[PDB]
Amino acid sequence: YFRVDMLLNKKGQVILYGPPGTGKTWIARKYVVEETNEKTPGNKWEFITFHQSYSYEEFIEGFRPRTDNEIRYVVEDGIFKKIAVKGKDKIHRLYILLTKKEPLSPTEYEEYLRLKRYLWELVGGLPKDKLKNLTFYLIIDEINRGNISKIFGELITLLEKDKRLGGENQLIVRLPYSGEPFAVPPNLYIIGTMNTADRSIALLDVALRRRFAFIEVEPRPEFLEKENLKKIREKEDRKRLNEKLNELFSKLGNDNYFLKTLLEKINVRITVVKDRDHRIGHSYFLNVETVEDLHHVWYYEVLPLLMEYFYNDWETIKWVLNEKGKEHGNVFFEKLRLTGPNGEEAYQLKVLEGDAFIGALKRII
Amino acid sequence: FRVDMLLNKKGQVILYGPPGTGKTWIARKYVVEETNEKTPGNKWEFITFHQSYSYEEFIEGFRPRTIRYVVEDGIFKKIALRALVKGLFELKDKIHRLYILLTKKEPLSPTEYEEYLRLKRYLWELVGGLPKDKLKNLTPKFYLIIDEINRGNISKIFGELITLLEKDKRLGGENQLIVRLPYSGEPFAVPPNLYIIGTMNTADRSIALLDVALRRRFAFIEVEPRPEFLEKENLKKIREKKLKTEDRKRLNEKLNELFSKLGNDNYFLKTLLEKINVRITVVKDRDHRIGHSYFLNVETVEDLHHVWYYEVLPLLMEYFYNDWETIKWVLNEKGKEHGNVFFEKLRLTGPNGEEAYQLKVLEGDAFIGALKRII
Amino acid sequence: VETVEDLHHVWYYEVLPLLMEYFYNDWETIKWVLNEKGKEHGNVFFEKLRLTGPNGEEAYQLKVLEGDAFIGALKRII
Amino acid sequence: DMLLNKKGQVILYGPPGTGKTWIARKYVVEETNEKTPGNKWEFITFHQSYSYEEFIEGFRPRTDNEEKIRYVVEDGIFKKIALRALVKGLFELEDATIGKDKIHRLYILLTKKEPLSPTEYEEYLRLKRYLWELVGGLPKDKLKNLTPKFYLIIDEINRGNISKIFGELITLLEKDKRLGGENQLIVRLPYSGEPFAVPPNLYIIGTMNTADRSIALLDVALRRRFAFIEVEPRPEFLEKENLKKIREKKLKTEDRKRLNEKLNELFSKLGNDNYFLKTLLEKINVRITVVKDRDHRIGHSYFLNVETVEDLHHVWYYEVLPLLMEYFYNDWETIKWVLNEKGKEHGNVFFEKLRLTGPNGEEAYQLKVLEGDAFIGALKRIIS
Amino acid sequence: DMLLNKKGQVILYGPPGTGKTWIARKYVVEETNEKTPGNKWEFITFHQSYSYEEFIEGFRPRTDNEEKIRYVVEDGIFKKIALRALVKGLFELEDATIGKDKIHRLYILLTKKEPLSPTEYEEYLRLKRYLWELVGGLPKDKLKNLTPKFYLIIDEINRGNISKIFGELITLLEKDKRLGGENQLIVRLPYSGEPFAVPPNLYIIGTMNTADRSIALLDVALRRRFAFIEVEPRP
Amino acid sequence: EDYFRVDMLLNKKGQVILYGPPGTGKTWIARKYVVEETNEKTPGNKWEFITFHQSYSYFIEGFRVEDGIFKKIALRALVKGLFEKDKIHRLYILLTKKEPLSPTEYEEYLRLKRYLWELVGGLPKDKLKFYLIIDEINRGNISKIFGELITLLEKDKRLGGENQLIVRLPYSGEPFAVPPNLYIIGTMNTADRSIALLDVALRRRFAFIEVEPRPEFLEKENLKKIREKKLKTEDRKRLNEKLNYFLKTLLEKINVRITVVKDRDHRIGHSYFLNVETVEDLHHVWYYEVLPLLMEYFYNDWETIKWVLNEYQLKVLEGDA
Ligand SMILES: Nc1nc2c(ncn2[C@@H]2O[C@H](COP(=O)(O)OP(=O)(O)OP(O)(O)=S)[C@@H](O)[C@H]2O)c(=O)[nH]1
Ligand SMILES: Nc1nc2c(ncn2[C@@H]2O[C@H](COP(=O)(O)OP(=O)(O)OP(O)(O)=S)[C@@H](O)[C@H]2O)c(=O)[nH]1
Ligand SMILES: Nc1nc2c(ncn2[C@@H]2O[C@H](COP(=O)(O)OP(=O)(O)OP(O)(O)=S)[C@@H](O)[C@H]2O)c(=O)[nH]1
Ligand SMILES: [Mg+2]
Ligand SMILES: [Mg+2]
Ligand SMILES: [Mg+2]
Repeated sequence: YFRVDMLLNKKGQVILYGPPGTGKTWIARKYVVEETNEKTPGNKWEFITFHQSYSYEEFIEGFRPRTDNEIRYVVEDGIFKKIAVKGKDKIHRLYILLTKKEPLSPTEYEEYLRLKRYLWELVGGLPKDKLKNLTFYLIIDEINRGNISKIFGELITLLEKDKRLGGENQLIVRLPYSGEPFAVPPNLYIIGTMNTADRSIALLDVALRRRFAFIEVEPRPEFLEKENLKKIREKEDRKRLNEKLNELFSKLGNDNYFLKTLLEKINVRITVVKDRDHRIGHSYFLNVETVEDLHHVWYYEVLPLLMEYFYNDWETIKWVLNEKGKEHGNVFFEKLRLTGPNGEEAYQLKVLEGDAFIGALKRII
Repeated sequence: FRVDMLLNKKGQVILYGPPGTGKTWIARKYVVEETNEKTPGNKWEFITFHQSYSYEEFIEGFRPRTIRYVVEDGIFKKIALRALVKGLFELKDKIHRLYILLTKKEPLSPTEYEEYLRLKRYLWELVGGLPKDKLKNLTPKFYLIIDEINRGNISKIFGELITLLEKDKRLGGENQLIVRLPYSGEPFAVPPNLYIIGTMNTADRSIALLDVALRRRFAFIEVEPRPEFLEKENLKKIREKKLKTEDRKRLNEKLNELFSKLGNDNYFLKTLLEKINVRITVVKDRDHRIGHSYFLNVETVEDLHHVWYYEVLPLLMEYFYNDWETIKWVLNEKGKEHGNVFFEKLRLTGPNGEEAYQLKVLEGDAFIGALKRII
Repeated sequence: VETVEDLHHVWYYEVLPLLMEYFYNDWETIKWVLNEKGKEHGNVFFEKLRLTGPNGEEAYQLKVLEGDAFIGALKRII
Repeated sequence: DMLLNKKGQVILYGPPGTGKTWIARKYVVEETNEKTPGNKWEFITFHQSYSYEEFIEGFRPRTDNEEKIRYVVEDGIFKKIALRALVKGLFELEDATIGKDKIHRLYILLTKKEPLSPTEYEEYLRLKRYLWELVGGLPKDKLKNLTPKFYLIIDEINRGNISKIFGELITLLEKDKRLGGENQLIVRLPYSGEPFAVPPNLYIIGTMNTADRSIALLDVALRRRFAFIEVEPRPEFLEKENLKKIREKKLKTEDRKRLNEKLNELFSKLGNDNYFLKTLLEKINVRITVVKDRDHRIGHSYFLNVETVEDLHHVWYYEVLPLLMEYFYNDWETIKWVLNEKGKEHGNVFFEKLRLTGPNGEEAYQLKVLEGDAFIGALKRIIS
Repeated sequence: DMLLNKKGQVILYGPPGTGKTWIARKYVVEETNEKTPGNKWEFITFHQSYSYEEFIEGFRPRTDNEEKIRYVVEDGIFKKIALRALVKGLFELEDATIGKDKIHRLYILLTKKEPLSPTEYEEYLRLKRYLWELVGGLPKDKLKNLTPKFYLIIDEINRGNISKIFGELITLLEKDKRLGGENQLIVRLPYSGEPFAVPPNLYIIGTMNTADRSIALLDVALRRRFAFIEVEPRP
Repeated sequence: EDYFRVDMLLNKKGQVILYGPPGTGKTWIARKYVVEETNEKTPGNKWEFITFHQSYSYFIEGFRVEDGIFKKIALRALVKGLFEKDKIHRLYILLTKKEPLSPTEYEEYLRLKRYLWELVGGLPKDKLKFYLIIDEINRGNISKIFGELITLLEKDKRLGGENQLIVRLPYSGEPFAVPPNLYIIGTMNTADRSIALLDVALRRRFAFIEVEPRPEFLEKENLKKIREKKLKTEDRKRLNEKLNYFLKTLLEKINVRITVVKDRDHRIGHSYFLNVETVEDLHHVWYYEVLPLLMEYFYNDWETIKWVLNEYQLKVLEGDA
């Protein structure tokens, strides 16, 4: 927890990077209750997932008139930047910001906007050190999936700790679309989740890495030791899963470290034949109760992902599975009975049930 | 059974494989009994992806009013809100007015535009306080079938569904999340009520599903070509169907006379498709095999001639375009030319040394003898 | 087509620009289609240029025909 | 002309110096009796920026004082041309006088309206008129083939994408697919939705370079619609009897005599050989044909403007010799051979060996200028 | 100079550092009596992103009552200069074309500054639409002897795709198929179909650099039109 | 060093090339030239670190903050010298606004180009500081960034010579003026041969005085003559606690190999030798920038690959014996 709680005020923000299967979305949804204690993410902690069709919606933008003929700048993320000083106007400002209904009361916008025009001089007439300290968190899931030079024009420079509210070298810039000039608070911190298996640098922006930190949180098989596994899933049915996972490993040969060493020996074979970002994460094995569901997640989730990885490359898939050239017997893929004119050799997918499926998983270790 | 377990455990199922296998058929067959309805519109919606879908027509986009523009909900947002408001019945006045606005297939009034826009303020305020042990069990079930899912830009279409479609991140899960949509500022989540089914073709690598993250959300079940169904006993059962009219029994002697002009080998079309598909797996990928649907409604020996010469031989001539030594190896006639063969070598020889064949329309008992020899 | 001029107009304006676009600057291949590969300086469609390239190149030229010399080039194809 | 009446359309192709565009324009002015574009005479030049929307039908944002004048499909140049012939040929039919003032007087004044006027009541009138034209556009197939002719010139057809700029026309421009043909076809258009067909009234003449193999007619099914008349470079034109014949017919201001004097001495200066220019071009052409493509041959248009010897010296050193250096860049020998000075490295040589060599051992040559009767001399050597 | 009166277009080839761009405008100023690139002596520098739409005609957004949805066809640099030369030349003419009310409106119009009025553009169209049928009915006798000569400089012509930037100018730039040649041609513009040709009093002077051979001019056909003069770096 | 030869040949060529390989003390001696005399320590104007990001619709184009963040220094390099008359002092009121401009008075903001059309032609040409350097120039395509830049910047084709040259741009014109005081060099280098001298015709605008990394920067009286610039908080003589031809037999023992068959302008920097102070940091000179940094560069070539040490499992030994 030491690298989790206060490795955030050093820089502006930080992105969680890793292959799929690593719960970066889950580990960003854990600090929302360990630091903000907001089980409902409506106030003081927001959650948006970026995608390739999001623009003029992380700032202020001219939207339609509130049920008229024909027209006002609607804000959608400055509402989380005007949300970070009371700890009557500002004291009630937060509800105007958290306006669940149409917040456009015939005059509610109006009260809100003027209150904004003062801020810029209420802080503009205020010194530095009183808000250098402050007693929020916005999560952008799949941050690489949106155009960072379109959702932010020239505004990701303003999230650094020096260019925020309470710094010596800190400024405010007039917002386009008739927005009072804006700046970012220092207590506003961004936790992002990124996928690196698609590309090692997916969002290839120079100003992204110079204002965000990166962490390569690895697939941890240590989370598959049966003892380790029960510590996740028990937090009337805390005991019904106990004999379920006990007889799971008992059919598996009473081995607690089975699914741990199955994953890491496969992932180290993928790391040789493919990139290191192509490792299989650990979430594919958390919802495993019986060997039937292990057989299901093997045959219907990770094997066609592996066949996608190596396509028509029977040798590579066989080697990663450790068939290692076995052409018959308990083999996931079995060589066909024909050989082509120029040396072509082919294999077919075989279904393995019973004890022949577990022992075929033993030869991959 | 493979489909109902995985659609309950993972929340999303993609059926993959070569064409001709029942991926689209088993999608309809699964939902016409779990809904007990043969027409979509209620508890059931069937769409089909292509490259002209968008996020704006799948979740929400700005559409003009016949008033400048308004945000209308896409097909997934209509059925996810329908699945949630149906599940909030048996778990009550205003949400009954909300369900009748979503099911209102006629267009909606401008007075009822902001009436519908006001009722989902109440619903998303409601589910933010209801505990995670009530929304997990909803007594109806909703199904959306996305046929040909790899023919559209899925990550652009599935805007916020990358985070939402996970089982524990649905409504009533251990990690239940509610995301604010960037259009209209409205909060949204997907219930555990709605189960999505996808169908895809593995033949086209151009449309291949290479997104690992999207792959984790769904469970992939492959419907393989099964030549076993082409056996006389099984093809008689596969043709014994909803057509239970006088032509039940009269179709079987047409099947009996057809195999009687094939040597009464009841495993002939099974061995024909099996020996062919294992040869396509060698010289090309496994995902270019012939599907069993090409040989289902064949009843006469002329009907097989229509299948063989007009569907699969022009398709095999496109796999191996101007590659005669490969296409005659699938038909086990590499060294055989100038005989009872599908392609006969032109007598002339190329100036620089080239040599090539011409397809011959083998008809009559000749046709069967060029098919047996493939076994 | 019904005249000998009409078949001369199909050959010299439609199919010979087609074959010279098929095998562009490939003279020994296109003369094999008319089986006149070793046959130069006659009633041929492509006559051999007397000039020869410095590093060994050889070129041809399209010859126009009319009358009884035309059909002998056609029976040469048969 | 014979191919134009039988195939319906002819693409003229060859090296650039041959007279392809000129023959096209001369033929059109003579047949139409119209020496100006418009009134049944159309000239266009295809380019990559050309589009199906521009040629046949596309949505055009036409802005007018009144709002919403835009957001209206605009028929393209070809469609306008097909219409303006169709219904002008519908202005005279034997005893099938259906309407006879609609097809003769509704939208000939609208389609050939030189003021591009979006008269919003009359624009709708255009549309109503077209639909009737189409139903009565099938009065009877037999009398369909009898109208007055119209013509369009597409220059540099290779430069544009014919497969895209021309769309449904690939099916239609075939002659029997036109109106009154043995297999008549009427097509449905995507944007406006109005039906469309080409008549035998409209003829299309195309111009094409084949020295550029990038813009080449690789569309083999598209070649079946057209007819290809290869105009080789006729060096026979550089002869004095023709050089005068093709250079004075239009102008009769007594400038013919001056040209006669100008070239009479010219030939006299050139060994009194009236074939000297012809030989230069022909020898050069055969030589170019061997070492490179035959379509990179020099055409006669470079040498038709020669009236004095000093005019021809500007043609060699500013048009012909810089063209040959682009054929063979740092390929000195091939240029040297085409001038029949293959190994010569001396005076009376266009390219001269540079003495130094690369550490890698490479060698180079230098172009040298030549002038006077002395320069006239090197030309004959290429012959030898 | 003599090559401009015969070929029409000259291209001053040479490597970088040669006096190619400088004498391109040194010869231009002394043959138009205009020190500044005003009516004549216009200057254009190509680049790799230069387009056909900027050169002849294209769709551009314009503000009519500050509404940006109005997209109207904008005439390019060449269209404007070619039109200006022709209109000034038509200033001297017989009775059919003697009346200069319309001619002066059009010429001043091209001569005008950047602003194009919502109410100015339509008058330009009326005059231009007239202008085609007037010169279409005018004989080819007076049209070859246009007195005021216009000139255009194209710098760095190797940078752009000249075969794409030149459109219909593959045809119209030859001297015998300008307005008043033996084979006079007039073409229809692509956007909305307006008639257009080049009068003989407009002359183009290019400037090429042979270092970038790969995207240097490769269209052999385009070469016949223009004349070529090598410029070696004479010290 | 080089601080006494450069200040005498500025009005001849305008821009001079003093080339060097990447990594060495080059990106500070560039910052040396702008801070020492004028001491302009403010951004936005005349003191901006500048390396382009190779993204260009690209003499000036690439529209939308309109065209470029620093696309108007060529006028301003003489405009402050051409201000000695509301016309004379209106340029500076808008350009000292670091804010986006309002649409309330847009027509008044772009109406000022009207008077100076023929005044700058009537301006005396000998009436004549600001520095904008291009970095990351040859990393991307230099032919894309070089439009009409090569002919305009030479010796006599400025305005201070006899050869007269104006500029031309579309979209409402706006021709500007050119001084010889302008400082736009651009880093000329060959760290990648794919783009290096792609425009081989570069003759009459530059020269080549090679700036090798100075080998005399390793002596005990010459190591940290340069290395004290950064110190501010009492660090001038903390390094007098551990000093009690030292390490010169490290550089020319390696950087004479860089020239023979090795590529010359892939040299290693001495900016990493900035603050060698303690006794623990004596591992980074033989095991970090000597042996592994020169190992995996030849094509499995032992001579290039095995030449790591001048002063399988990787062997371990510490440098005291
Ligand atoms: N308790 C716990 N559950 C985990 C952990 N990692 C994965 N999980 C399980 O799987 C999920 C992990 O988050 P996950 O969905 O894998 O991250 P993600 O960022 O969405 O993954 P992706 O979107 O980048 S493919 C959780 O919902 C939980 O069910 C972990 O470290 N702890
Ligand atoms: N009864 C029965 N019919 C089947 C079965 N598999 C396929 N069919 C029949 O095959 C035909 C086509 O099957 P279908 O599911 O539509 O292929 P597909 O999924 O579209 O394949 P594609 O999408 O890759 S082109 C239909 O007539 C269908 O009923 C099966 O298992 N049982
Ligand atoms: N009078 C006359 N002139 C001819 C003849 N052949 C060519 N010319 C002249 O040659 C020149 C070019 O001919 P033209 O037909 O315009 O070439 P083109 O097809 O346009 O050439 P391209 O470069 O675009 S591929 C013109 O001056 C033309 O008049 C001919 O037979 N008679
Ligand atoms: Mg995630
Ligand atoms: Mg299907
Ligand atoms: Mg032409």
